[PDB]
Amino acid sequence: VQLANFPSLKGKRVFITGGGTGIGAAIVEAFAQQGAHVAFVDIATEASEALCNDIAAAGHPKPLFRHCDLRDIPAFQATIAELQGQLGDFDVLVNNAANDQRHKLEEVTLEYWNDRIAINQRPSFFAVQSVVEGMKRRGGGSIINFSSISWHQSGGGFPVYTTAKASTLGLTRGLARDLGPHKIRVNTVTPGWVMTERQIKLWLDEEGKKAIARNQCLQGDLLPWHLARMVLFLAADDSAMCTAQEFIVDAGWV
Amino acid sequence: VQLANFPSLKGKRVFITGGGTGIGAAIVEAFAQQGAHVAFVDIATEASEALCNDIAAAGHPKPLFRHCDLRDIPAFQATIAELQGQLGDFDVLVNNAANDQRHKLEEVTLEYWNDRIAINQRPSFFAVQSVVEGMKRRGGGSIINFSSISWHQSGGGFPVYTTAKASTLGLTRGLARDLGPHKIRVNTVTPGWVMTERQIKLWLDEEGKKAIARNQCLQGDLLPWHLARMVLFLAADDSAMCTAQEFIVDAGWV
Amino acid sequence: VQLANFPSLKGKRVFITGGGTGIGAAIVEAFAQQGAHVAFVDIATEASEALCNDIAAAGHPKPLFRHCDLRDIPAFQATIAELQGQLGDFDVLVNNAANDQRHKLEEVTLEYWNDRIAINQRPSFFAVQSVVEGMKRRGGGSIINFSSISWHQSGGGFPVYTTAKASTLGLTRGLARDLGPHKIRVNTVTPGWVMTERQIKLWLDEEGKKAIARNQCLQGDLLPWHLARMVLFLAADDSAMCTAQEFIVDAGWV
Amino acid sequence: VQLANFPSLKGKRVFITGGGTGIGAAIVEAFAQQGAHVAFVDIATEASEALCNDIAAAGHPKPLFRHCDLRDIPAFQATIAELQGQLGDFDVLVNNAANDQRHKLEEVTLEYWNDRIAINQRPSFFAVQSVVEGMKRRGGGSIINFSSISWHQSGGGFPVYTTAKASTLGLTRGLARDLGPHKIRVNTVTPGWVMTERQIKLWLDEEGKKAIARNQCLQGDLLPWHLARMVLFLAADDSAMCTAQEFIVDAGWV
Ligand SMILES: NC(=O)c1ccc[n+]([C@@H]2O[C@H](COP(=O)([O-])OP(=O)(O)OC[C@H]3O[C@@H](n4cnc5c(N)ncnc54)[C@H](O)[C@@H]3O)[C@@H](O)[C@H]2O)c1
Ligand SMILES: NC(=O)c1ccc[n+]([C@@H]2O[C@H](COP(=O)([O-])OP(=O)(O)OC[C@H]3O[C@@H](n4cnc5c(N)ncnc54)[C@H](O)[C@@H]3O)[C@@H](O)[C@H]2O)c1
Ligand SMILES: NC(=O)c1ccc[n+]([C@@H]2O[C@H](COP(=O)([O-])OP(=O)(O)OC[C@H]3O[C@@H](n4cnc5c(N)ncnc54)[C@H](O)[C@@H]3O)[C@@H](O)[C@H]2O)c1
Ligand SMILES: NC(=O)c1ccc[n+]([C@@H]2O[C@H](COP(=O)([O-])OP(=O)(O)OC[C@H]3O[C@@H](n4cnc5c(N)ncnc54)[C@H](O)[C@@H]3O)[C@@H](O)[C@H]2O)c1
Repeated sequence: VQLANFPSLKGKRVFITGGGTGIGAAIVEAFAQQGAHVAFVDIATEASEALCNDIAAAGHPKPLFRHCDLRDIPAFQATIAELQGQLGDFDVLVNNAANDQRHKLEEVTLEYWNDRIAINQRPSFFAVQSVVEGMKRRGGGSIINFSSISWHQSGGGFPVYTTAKASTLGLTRGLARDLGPHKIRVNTVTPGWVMTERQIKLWLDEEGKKAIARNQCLQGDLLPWHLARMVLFLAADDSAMCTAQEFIVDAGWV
Repeated sequence: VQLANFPSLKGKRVFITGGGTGIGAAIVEAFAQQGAHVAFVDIATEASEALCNDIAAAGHPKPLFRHCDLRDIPAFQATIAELQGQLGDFDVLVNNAANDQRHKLEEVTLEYWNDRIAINQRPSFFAVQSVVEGMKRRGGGSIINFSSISWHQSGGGFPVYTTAKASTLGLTRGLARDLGPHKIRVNTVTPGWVMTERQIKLWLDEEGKKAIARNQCLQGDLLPWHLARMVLFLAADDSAMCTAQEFIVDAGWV
Repeated sequence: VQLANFPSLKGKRVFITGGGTGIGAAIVEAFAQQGAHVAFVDIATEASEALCNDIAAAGHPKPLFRHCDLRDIPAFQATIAELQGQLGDFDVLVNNAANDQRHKLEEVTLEYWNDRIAINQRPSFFAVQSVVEGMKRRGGGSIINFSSISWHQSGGGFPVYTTAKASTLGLTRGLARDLGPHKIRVNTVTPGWVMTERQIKLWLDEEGKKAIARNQCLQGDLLPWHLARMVLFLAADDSAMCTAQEFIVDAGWV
Repeated sequence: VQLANFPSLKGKRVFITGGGTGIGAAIVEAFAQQGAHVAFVDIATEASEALCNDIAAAGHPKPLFRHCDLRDIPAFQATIAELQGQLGDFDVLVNNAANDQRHKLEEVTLEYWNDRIAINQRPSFFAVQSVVEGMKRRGGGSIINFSSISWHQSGGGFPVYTTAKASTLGLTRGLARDLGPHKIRVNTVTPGWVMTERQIKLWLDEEGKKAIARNQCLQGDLLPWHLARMVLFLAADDSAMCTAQEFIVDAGWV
């Protein structure tokens, strides 16, 4: 396949949450292949360091990895500030990190609910807070926040996850209004059922394969690279007047 | 005006969050006028006790008020269990309580963000957890969760509020799937700009009046009673096959 | 099983398209049970006459039936004017009629496309045109336009039908703005897969029964009366500040 | 100002309706700049011939223009077949043509309604019918159908136009399901208020300039080229698993 080049992304400073594995890793790789200067946080140290080495080996700018638990807001904001000290002000923020662990209403404790929101919802807000003054100094920027088809499909088996994934649309739309005067675009990206290693290992069974075939309009695997292309579009000059909106990349499910 | 009677609501046990003032108080009154046995929590003791006395004086079943800060999940769940001991299992849950205090991205602390979610998002989940076993014993039930046009309009000036208000759609839709086998309906109600005393006192100015007139299709005040009628419909047998959906009562704004 | 009474509907003048069978017949019955004065058009003469006699035998105001092919706009507008001569100005319009005949892209002729639009889309516009001056004289009114979950599902096998069913949202929303100054409300009602006799006999098989069970959150038949209750609500004073919006009655499918 | 290159578009055969002026002309230019072989229809002969000469003078493959009134389905389908004879099977279809003439409910005749639908709705269906067998032979393709924020805004003053613009979503979603097995993607593109020459000269006044400033989150003109970039993305291999969805390019209005 012959994929796009976005000359406007060369030299841009890009910060990604959860960039070590899964969709995050495809977004890190896609931006580095455009010549962007990427930084990302993850807790998966071995996979993250290997990804950075592989991208450099392929001829692209080595992404800057920092180990950071996104549940620790002070450590996360300190990490973003330290990376801004290395790369300069960020142009692009990608709020990708999540965790889709299943859970039942009747078993969720206060502590578990809090932890689900600390992983899936809170980091996005503090990431925006950490990058906006630099984006104003750079004359604008683009923020991409990840939702999920899970809440669109009324998906069962993880109601705190659906809650957090729907919340992304309110974060996007409130911020689009607040930040638009500074030429900062804020959009939602909503994947379908993406065949990452995690999805194949934990959640995909024969019944899940039959649900994909019934519900997708296009047959075949939705893959991390499909999502990465939409994020590159939304970060590039090509999308300069897109804001507040939801971009669904789902092979026709919802 | 000559408003509906819903014979199916007579004798039903109804729990409402934030029922002492504003839209909550109109929902308490509307259910009591149908002959339902209402219970509600609020922190506004004087207004809440006065509301209960006024409804009894008007000839209806006296609602049971309990003072409870919804930020304290253990106290809130204990309160629901104590009220179930008085009225029996609940048939209807209305997740109404919120707080729309304005705030700027750049000024939000970790503690403030946590408190916004503790008021606007977390109580709804634990309210559902507290009532579902009783609704199964009653052979079904109806859960009504409040969103807001704020996130639909990309409203500025309160991004944690828009985040929490969008999150309601994911709580509704994940739970509709999980609880539907038990004949428990779960729907979202989304008010427009409702002229409560709070809205008139804090947020309404000449510019806000001009925004209402430009954006509403129907001129005039959207009022608490308009929202109460939609909640009664969604709790009554008349709506027995509505679930997962959003009901917007907004005079045509969004 | 104890359904609502809407005192505001007693004596109201109600016009319904396609009121002789299916969901339309349930709407005609539901309005007559509230004491409204109903008129409706259909091509199904024997079923329509039988329904009017059954309603009269149940003790309600006998609906006025007129045979009319909605494809004939002049005849249809003349029929509405003649019924306005009998009942007075209409308060409520329900645009219900449709025909969901399946068809394949590659087989649709120009004449077939035009006929599909003549049945499914064009009548609604001219129904509104015919009732609006009377609604202005009555001091307002309520218009209910039927969509379908078909377009929300990306339903295959009838692309001109999905086209016409999505078009309802644009009719509703353009007219909500144009008619709101006259206190005329305009809303969309979107049924799920309603077990009318026609749906069961034309389109239902064992696979369809499995699709209903997988996709509905609430098990059991979505029935004409469920849709009728939503239309009563939207026509009654209880919904006086609902306009422009979509009300989905689908047991949680979409 | 350094816009993307999509190598997958070089040599692709692209058919555009209404490609002579406005957004259509920007789409024609953008595809030709990528090295695609473009054909388009319009009624604006002098503007269309000029555009083809300007594109040729810029060094790109010269688009093929044919004069055709899209209201004449047989003539339109014959024109597509003749252009397929010149370029080969089409890979990409862009259903862009429309006409937003204002009109009032009370003044619309049967003939005017039919003409509005003949211009704004019917051509898209027959364009798909004319290109699909070639797209199957090419092993897939991409269809882009234009909606409008007008229906999302509940825009007044043109109810047949809002009807036709909402109808696009049902055309897109029914066909995404029917054509997905052939690897044909079908998506909706929904512009905001795009500052074409026609919009500025017909519809813009000082009030409209204030409405744009209040409603857009990003200040400044939404331009034809912004829409063109979204259409390129949806036609390129980068969007190979996008189907059934709406892509809104509106500077944050709706
Ligand atoms: N994969 C899908 O099918 C799918 C579907 C819809 C939505 N999404 C969304 O796409 C985005 C990416 O999804 P994914 O499937 O790649 O997820 P994933 O769980 O596979 O990967 C998330 C990444 O974030 C990291 N991460 C998790 N918790 C962390 C923490 N506390 N601190 C730091 N890093 C942490 C993980 O280590 C991992 O590298 C998410 O927002 C997800 O909700 C994915
Ligand atoms: N009023 C509007 O214009 C509007 C618009 C859209 C959405 N809504 C939604 O409608 C619902 C009700 O809104 P409202 O305008 O009546 O709100 P409000 O702020 O006027 O009333 C909320 C009620 O909840 C109570 N409450 C707040 N914090 C509490 C806490 N910690 N513990 C216990 N009780 C607490 C308050 O005392 C009050 O009685 C909310 O979900 C709101 O987001 C309202
Ligand atoms: N039944 C469902 O599952 C379902 C699903 C979603 C949407 N809907 C919508 O609900 C509405 C009612 O659906 P239904 O299932 O009762 O439809 P139906 O086809 O069973 O009944 C439509 C009625 O309109 C009449 N009608 C059809 N063509 C006519 C014409 N040319 N002139 C006059 N009358 C004519 C029919 O005779 C019939 O009584 C429609 O708008 C439909 O699109 C229904
Ligand atoms: N411009 C906007 O603000 C805006 C807003 C939202 C949606 N849109 C949509 O974007 C698309 C393009 O809009 P636009 O503003 O460039 O429209 P436009 O009216 O300026 O241009 C449409 C083009 O189609 C051609 N056309 C019209 N009727 C024709 C016919 N009978 N036969 C052949 N060609 C015909 C015109 O000559 C013209 O070149 C449309 O689908 C429109 O509905 C535009």
